[PDB]
Amino acid sequence: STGSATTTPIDSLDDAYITPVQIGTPAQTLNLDFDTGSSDLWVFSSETTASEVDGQTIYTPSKSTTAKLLSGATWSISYGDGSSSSGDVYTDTVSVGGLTVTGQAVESAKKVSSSFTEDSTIDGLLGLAFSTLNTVSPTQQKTFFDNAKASLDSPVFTADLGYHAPGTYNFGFIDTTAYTGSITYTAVSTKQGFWEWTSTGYAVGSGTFKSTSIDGIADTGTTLLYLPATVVSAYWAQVSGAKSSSSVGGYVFPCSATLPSFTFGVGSARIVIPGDYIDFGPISTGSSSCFGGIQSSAGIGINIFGDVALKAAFVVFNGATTPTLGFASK
Repeated sequence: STGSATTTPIDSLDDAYITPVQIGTPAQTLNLDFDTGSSDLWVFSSETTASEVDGQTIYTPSKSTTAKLLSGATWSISYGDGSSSSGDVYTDTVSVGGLTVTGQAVESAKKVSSSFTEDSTIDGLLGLAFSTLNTVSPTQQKTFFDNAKASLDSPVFTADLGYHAPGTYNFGFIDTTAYTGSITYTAVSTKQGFWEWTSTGYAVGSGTFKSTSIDGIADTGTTLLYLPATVVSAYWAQVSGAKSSSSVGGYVFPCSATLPSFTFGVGSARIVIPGDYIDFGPISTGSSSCFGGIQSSAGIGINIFGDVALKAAFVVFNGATTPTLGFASK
């Protein structure tokens, strides 16, 4: 089997991407944030505290003939941005772009933090990291990909995120028309439950490539590119007027400046992030100060190849017995 679904930016800045997902019988379609940095499929629901729902589409298990309470199961998650949610668990039929899993754990939110409430466009998350990070207790549950894997033509999914445009998540096949050149594959460590890999270095604009190992995660659920402070400083030093603002909480730059590209290494290959991808617009409406899309990972404790980086590539998440990551230009 295979599946193919279009993923759409939630706003004009590509702050996140939503993908339609069918849950239950008859289908209830929710727009979920596909997140390769976490491993819970959770949704706004009929059980979510009313004051914490503000425009989202909810899953109502009682209206699904295939929904079954996973008795005694609870879940609770906190994300790197300080957001959180928690609740109980059902199993139900879940389909993504034609690909169907029966008995998928669908984690029903009883509580969500303000960040989620305030984002009317995201109805929940669909985690695509390794199932070892799944928070369901007492019995850890498998991700949608893990459950689908054996049925897939090939045990892979791919992320092809658009710049200010829709893109595609595919399951079970590699669309050879979707990228240029070849796909370069690189080793993955699953020891922390992430799609963790080591970039071979970087360049800033037309500058010479610096060979240096950068360990980080491929995370579709994180907006920006978070790299070591040395790397980030070298980038913004090439932008006139750029500075790190403690009050804003990262690097900002005058919107009149031109941003250089940023290149990162995948083995001997190179992915180029165009300068425009690194512009996340005014810090506040009407401001001439713009927020940068490359920020320091210092104090996160891990480097994150988020959407800024990933949307410059066609990315293969290979869930073969020994997982790997593939990157191609497009």
